[PDB]
Amino acid sequence: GFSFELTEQQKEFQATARKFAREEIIPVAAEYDRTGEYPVPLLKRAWELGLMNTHIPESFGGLGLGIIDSCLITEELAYGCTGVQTAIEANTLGQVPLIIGGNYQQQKKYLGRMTEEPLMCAYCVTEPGAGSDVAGIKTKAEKKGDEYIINGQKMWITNGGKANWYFLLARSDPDPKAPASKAFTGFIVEADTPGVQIGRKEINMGQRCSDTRGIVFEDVRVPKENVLTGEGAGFKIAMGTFDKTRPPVAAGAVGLAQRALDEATKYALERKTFGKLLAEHQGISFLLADMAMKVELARLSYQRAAWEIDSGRRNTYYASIAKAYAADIANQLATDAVQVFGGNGFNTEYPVEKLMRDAKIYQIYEGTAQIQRIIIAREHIGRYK
Amino acid sequence: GFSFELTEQQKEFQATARKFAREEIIPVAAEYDRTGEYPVPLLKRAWELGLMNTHIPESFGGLGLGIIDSCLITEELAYGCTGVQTAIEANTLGQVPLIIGGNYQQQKKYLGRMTEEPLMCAYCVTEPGAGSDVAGIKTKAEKKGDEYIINGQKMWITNGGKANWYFLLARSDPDPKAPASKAFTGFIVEADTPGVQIGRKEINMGQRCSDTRGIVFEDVRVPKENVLTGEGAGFKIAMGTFDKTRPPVAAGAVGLAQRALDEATKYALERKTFGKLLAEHQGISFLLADMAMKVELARLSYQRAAWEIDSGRRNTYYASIAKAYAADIANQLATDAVQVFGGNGFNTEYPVEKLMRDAKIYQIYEGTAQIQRIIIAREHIGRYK
Amino acid sequence: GFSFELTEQQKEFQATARKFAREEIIPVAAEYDRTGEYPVPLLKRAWELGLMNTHIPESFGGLGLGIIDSCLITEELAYGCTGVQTAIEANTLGQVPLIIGGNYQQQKKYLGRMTEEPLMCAYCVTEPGAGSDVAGIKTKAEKKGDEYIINGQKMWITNGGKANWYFLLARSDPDPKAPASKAFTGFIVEADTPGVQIGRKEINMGQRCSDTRGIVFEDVRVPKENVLTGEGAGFKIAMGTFDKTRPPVAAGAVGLAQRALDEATKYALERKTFGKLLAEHQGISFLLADMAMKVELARLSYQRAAWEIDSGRRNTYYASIAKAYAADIANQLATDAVQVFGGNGFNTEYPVEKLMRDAKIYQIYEGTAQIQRIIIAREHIGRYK
Amino acid sequence: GFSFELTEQQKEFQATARKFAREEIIPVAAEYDRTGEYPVPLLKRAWELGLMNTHIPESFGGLGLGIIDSCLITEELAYGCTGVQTAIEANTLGQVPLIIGGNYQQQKKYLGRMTEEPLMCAYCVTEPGAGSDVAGIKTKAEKKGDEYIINGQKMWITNGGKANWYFLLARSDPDPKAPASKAFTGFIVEADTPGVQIGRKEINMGQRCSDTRGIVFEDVRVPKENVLTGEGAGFKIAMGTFDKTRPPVAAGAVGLAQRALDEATKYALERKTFGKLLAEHQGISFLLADMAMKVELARLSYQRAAWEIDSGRRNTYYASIAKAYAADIANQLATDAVQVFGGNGFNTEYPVEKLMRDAKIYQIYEGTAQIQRIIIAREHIGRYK
Ligand SMILES: Cc1cc2nc3c(=O)[nH]c(=O)nc-3n(C[C@H](O)[C@H](O)[C@H](O)COP(=O)(O)OP(=O)(O)OC[C@H]3O[C@@H](n4cnc5c(N)ncnc54)[C@H](O)[C@@H]3O)c2cc1C
Ligand SMILES: Cc1cc2nc3c(=O)[nH]c(=O)nc-3n(C[C@H](O)[C@H](O)[C@H](O)COP(=O)(O)OP(=O)(O)OC[C@H]3O[C@@H](n4cnc5c(N)ncnc54)[C@H](O)[C@@H]3O)c2cc1C
Ligand SMILES: Cc1cc2nc3c(=O)[nH]c(=O)nc-3n(C[C@H](O)[C@H](O)[C@H](O)COP(=O)(O)OP(=O)(O)OC[C@H]3O[C@@H](n4cnc5c(N)ncnc54)[C@H](O)[C@@H]3O)c2cc1C
Ligand SMILES: Cc1cc2nc3c(=O)[nH]c(=O)nc-3n(C[C@H](O)[C@H](O)[C@H](O)COP(=O)(O)OP(=O)(O)OC[C@H]3O[C@@H](n4cnc5c(N)ncnc54)[C@H](O)[C@@H]3O)c2cc1C
Repeated sequence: GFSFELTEQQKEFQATARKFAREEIIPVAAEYDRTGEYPVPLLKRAWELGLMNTHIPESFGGLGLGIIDSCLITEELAYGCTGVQTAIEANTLGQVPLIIGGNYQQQKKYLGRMTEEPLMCAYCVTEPGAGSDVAGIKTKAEKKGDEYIINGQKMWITNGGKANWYFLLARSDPDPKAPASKAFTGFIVEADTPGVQIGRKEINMGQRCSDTRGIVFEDVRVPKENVLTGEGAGFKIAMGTFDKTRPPVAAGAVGLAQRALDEATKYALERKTFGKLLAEHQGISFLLADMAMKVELARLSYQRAAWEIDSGRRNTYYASIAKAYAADIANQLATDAVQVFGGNGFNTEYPVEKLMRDAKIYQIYEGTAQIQRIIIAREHIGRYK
Repeated sequence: GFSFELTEQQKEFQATARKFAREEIIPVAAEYDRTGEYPVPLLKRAWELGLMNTHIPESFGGLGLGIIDSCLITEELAYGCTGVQTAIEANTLGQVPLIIGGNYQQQKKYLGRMTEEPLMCAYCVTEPGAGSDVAGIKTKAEKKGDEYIINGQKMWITNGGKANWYFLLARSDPDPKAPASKAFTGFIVEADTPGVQIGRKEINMGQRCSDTRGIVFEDVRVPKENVLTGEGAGFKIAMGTFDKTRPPVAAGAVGLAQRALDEATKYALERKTFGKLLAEHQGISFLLADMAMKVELARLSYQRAAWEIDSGRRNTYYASIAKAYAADIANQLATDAVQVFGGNGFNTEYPVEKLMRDAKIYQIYEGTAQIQRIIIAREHIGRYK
Repeated sequence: GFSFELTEQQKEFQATARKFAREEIIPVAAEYDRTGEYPVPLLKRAWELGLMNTHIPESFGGLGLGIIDSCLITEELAYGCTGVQTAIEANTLGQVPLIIGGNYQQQKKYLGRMTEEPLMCAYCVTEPGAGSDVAGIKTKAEKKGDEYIINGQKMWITNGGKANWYFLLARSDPDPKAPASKAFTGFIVEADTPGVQIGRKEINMGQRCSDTRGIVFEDVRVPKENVLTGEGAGFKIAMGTFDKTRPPVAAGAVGLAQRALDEATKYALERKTFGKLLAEHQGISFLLADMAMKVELARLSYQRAAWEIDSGRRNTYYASIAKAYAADIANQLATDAVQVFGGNGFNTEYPVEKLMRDAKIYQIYEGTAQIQRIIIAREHIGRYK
Repeated sequence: GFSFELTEQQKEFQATARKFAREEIIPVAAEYDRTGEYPVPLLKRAWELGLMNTHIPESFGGLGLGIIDSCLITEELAYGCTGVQTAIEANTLGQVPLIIGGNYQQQKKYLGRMTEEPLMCAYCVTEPGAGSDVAGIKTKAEKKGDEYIINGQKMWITNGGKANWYFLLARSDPDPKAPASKAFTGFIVEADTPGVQIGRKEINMGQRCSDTRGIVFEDVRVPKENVLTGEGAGFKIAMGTFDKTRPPVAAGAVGLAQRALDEATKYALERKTFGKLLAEHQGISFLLADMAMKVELARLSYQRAAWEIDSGRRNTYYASIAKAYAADIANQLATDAVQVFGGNGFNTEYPVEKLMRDAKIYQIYEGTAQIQRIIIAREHIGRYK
């Protein structure tokens, strides 16, 4: 039957993650937002505490944690700073592909190292000309003997300048009329390969401590052994990846939303206007309630999507609903949080305007709001067949 | 660990409720909505199938089902018609108080005869002058020997003119300065008692086959033996009743919402405009997506609240979220379904306009939309103490 | 410069319309909703008072009022009952086409008679297979000498069974690849022409006193002299019509919205809960304010669209915005009105649930909500060219 | 009669403001937002072009423009940058009080020198302890001979560290039981007066080039000659100021919204995904439509409010609607513009993220979003009496 009870092991990860977020992230998060330095020390910690690369199988020195587990950890982390957290998350983004489409040699090689040093990796799909339209990418992969020559340009790559290796999706079928299901190939590319031209750190509105970059690939030679499953299987790998990664990204949005709520509640229970506490103005108490409603709903949705994949079933439909819902109410709570703070809310000396800046990517990265509806509509309708 | 998996026992109640709802209710729901006629045959049948009085403990010949089961069943019945379903629901509204505040003697007699015949019962609290403000009821109860004398009027009573007996909440402490927590008493009043004047059948916008009435109590004598826990324990019984009742009303709502979604989808996959199916217009596909999203979110909310109470914990916070959210989306979906149908949707020969009329009570009865935010806010703030 | 001041003449129409609506419609509107009788006596009055066929030029015994004028009158009428008002409005719907695409003989003939007796007319575009997609209609118009044989079926025709004559749009170019701009013809069809098979009165959710019917056309012979501008000019006539008619339909939605507000305010300033007036609960006062905000915005929008066409310029963009906005907030106010009324709001003895039933067609008829966005998007984008 | 036509004089101010805004502001607004630097050159230029201090009566060398003109101009400037524009706006905030409650002597000296040089002024009311609750300010004024002694602190003062003089609202009646209507006094305080301690430049989320500061008054001596109408007429002057000030702040909002709409449209007509322009995806076309709708609605609202005050009537109701609606849509549009841009939108090298940061104050400053509903509700109910 139904059960919304965490396991003992889960409660302990959660506690560990919560302590780290509230005692180590939070007190330093504000400064990193202002400076935009890579939160190296935070990451070195996360790793040591085992709150990084959680999906890596035990056979490669990993913890081999499930999707439910990661979601649980994520939410706690995100609560502190999604700038920091997204960096951690990007590691999982590049790992999953290898986990579901790599061989022992590949995994042992590239996943193994992650388990030894606090190294970082990244996930290169997006190009200047195509983000949402994956089948629209043009990074070319040309076979030349026992090597593949990669020529293309990637954009908005998280951990782009700090990564040891990249998952890279490239078009390997020059036939313009080739199906998406056969036109692409997934590769593992070591960042120190000649032809790899890492661009400047991009300056964005939010999650400013995160490393986001543009990377150019000029005659990058990749050993055939670096092909994940085989030529043409890149699209399958990419899609399969989302089932596992989408629920955790939703969780991160919930942690943000939860942060916003906590802060707004604290303040509403302190500040006075017209002789009453903010929380005593029915207008405000109603706002807070609607805020609370949404957090709980969003949390439920990722849980549902996570349990599903952990149960070994395609969770596309549920996963897409969570990401979509979590992303929208992270944005609504952020702006409502700034609102209860009044004048102080718009000021850089309070923790909420940052929340408002951060939350916005959730509606864009890893499947925009619109794309999510496309997917839900397809999965929904598909059921009437 | 998390689980969203139904038991094998749950799977068959669900199948029983689903077969009855779509093979018996559906085919006649429209004719009942038009006439307003009490659906005795369906109720009769519902009783035989064991889809009524579902919470009655086994000792009293009941099934002794939990809140989760109720919700499961409820949602299927609701799918068919909320007009019919609320009749069923009313019975449970009347029973819970007894089950949580009645002695063995009271339960055996009053719960026991529900199990023997297809009887109905009602819950009498609301008055012409007070609905939301429960602490504002005025139907007085005066202790006269080994009996109580009831004087008052009750309005908007489901199964009002069809009940064998009523749970009746009356003010037993004439001091207007008496704490709500001590001023009321719960009673089991038999409908045939001299002095009960059953009003006319009220004509409402929706749920038209449901019997809703005003009732007047003129020097109604009730044996002190019919007092639930004792004099002054009225409020506690009423408030405690919602913990178990809230989830199931929420399920009815996402039942009527599931109906809305289904119909809308079916039509969208049939109707053509501008040379394409409705579903093929991104504007519609997006609508359907949002609709889908909401149903799923609502479902999860009343599960979360149901599990909680079944776990033997006060679920007020969760139950409020669920009732509030499900009621809202039920209303948005019903209007969007009519929308997808265009001109046919506004027509009485199609199944969605009825849905639109029906869905509105969810935002009113069993704690209005506003009232819910009060509860939520109150419960949420509590957590910051 | 700017001016939001009515003229003396306008103030007087407005007063006349307001008195009629509040003193004659209102007190009888409830009964007509229940019975669904055609409000003949109300219409005979409207005519006599000159609140009907206001756009008919003076040369044909009309008042030759502008679009601003009609909007002003409409809003007042609608306030009383949109069931009644829509009947009046349907007259204008069938007249405009003749006004912008007919000749003297035609006008003098068909408009003239309207000015003599309290006759009714209608507007037949919609078919079972096409409403939104005007270019998708299939009512065929075949030239045979000095006559045209009409074979087709129309649906949802307002005044359908009470009309003296119909504006009828038919496809006159059998070439399936003919442009919409040349494939259709507009005709004037006397209702008593053999082949005209008027269907049953349709039963809809709202505006139930309105006559809505299905009409079949079997070998209906129409004199060539009944062609409005000429063969192929039907599409131009249809489109041109909207510029003039859309603002008045928006106005009618505002009158409904305004009615809802008035009623909700009255009640909120009467009813007490928790020791305070409903209007004293910040939660409610905020609801009412948002309600008021929307009415004023919607009123502004139709005014803008009306002034534009009266100024002799295509007002498509503004007109489409008004209809769209007015329609949505008529629906929001209706449901919010039922909400403040609580339990009584869902009851047939109060004036708001009807408002909720009526308001729904505004999002469907005369350009659905979605179609409106299509038009706005086209007109908006067009400006970036 | 209605008119939405600008005068020939209005057309040229509009052209002047439009040329300056998009040829001078736009090209440098981004660099000012990054640095936070006060845009003296633009202000200087704005003064020369006569787009500043626009309400100053001609007698004092001003233009003597109405509220409508202000709005017209405001909206164009705002389009360019609200950071720059609020600096301009602040001046007017400081001037109005003087213009409606000052004697000839006061006006000549203080308004007069604004016309001679490019000076700035500020409006000081808000305090660290009270912003929304004006009747809760505590900066005291003690009459000491033919002078007043000011003691208090003011927070969030636009042009705080750049003002020649301030309008300052202080409590002149120590009785805490004194009616708000009689407890305050308005003052013109020169910035160079011994005792004024100008705080640091506050760092906010948006409008970063705008000078916002906290100010402390320590035994500041103000000649009784600097008292506006008299002791106790403070509240009346402040409240009366919003009637004229509300509309223009609303215009700034629909200025920043117009910018959002333009950019979004431009990109949608350039970017391709799934083989089509963004604008060609009904999901986007619909978004743009809604965006368009809102800008137009907001525009009409502050026109309606502007006309009203120019007509010599209290516009509180209308001005509140406008400020409230425009502030909201400004926020929705800014987020939707970032949305249309995808990943580029979140990037600092594109013009919309800034818009998103900027737009938020509209829901806070000059009567929060909540405060506005209070005013509206109060004004609306008044009409039912
Ligand atoms: C901070 C940041 C970090 C990122 N990190 C990574 C990373 O680590 N790895 C990586 O590969 N990528 C990353 N991304 C990129 C991300 O995957 C894309 O930004 C996102 O998928 C959107 O694609 P786009 O930016 O090309 O927008 P576009 O695809 O150009 O879309 C523009 C807008 O149109 C909408 N749209 C597009 N097509 C349709 C359609 N058919 N119907 C309706 N609406 C449509 C979109 O929803 C969007 O709002 C990152 C982006 C950002 C901003
Ligand atoms: C950039 C900037 C520039 C400014 N410029 C000026 C200036 O030039 N001159 C000046 O005098 N002021 C200025 N202000 C201040 C501004 O007017 C106030 O911030 C605004 O009035 C809100 O007050 P507050 O900050 O005290 O928030 P609070 O009043 O503390 O309100 C906090 C929150 O509670 C809500 N709230 C408060 N009371 C109620 C209630 N009764 N019912 C319901 N909700 C309620 C508010 O809506 C808000 O959401 C500026 C502020 C900013 C940020
Ligand atoms: C009470 C009533 C009175 C009426 N009176 C008249 C009258 O007097 N004369 C007359 O000619 N007609 C009349 N109509 C009909 C009216 O014009 C149509 O009902 C309306 O245009 C909708 O068309 P439809 O009903 O065919 O719905 P459909 O066109 O089938 O559309 C179904 C749904 O899909 C949406 N949709 C369709 N195409 C698209 C698209 N390309 N993109 C996105 N969404 C889309 C629509 O918005 C709608 O919600 C009346 C209708 C009603 C209900
Ligand atoms: C079809 C139907 C069946 C019903 N069945 C039963 C039944 O079986 N047993 C039973 O006991 N009752 C029953 N009820 C009554 C129902 O529970 C009440 O209608 C509901 O509690 C609302 O109360 P009210 O009608 O008195 O509205 P009111 O309490 O008068 O409220 C009016 C409006 O003001 C709002 N409001 C009230 N107080 C506040 C506040 N403090 N702050 C903000 N907003 C506020 C409400 O949300 C509502 O919008 C039924 C009602 C209906 C319509």
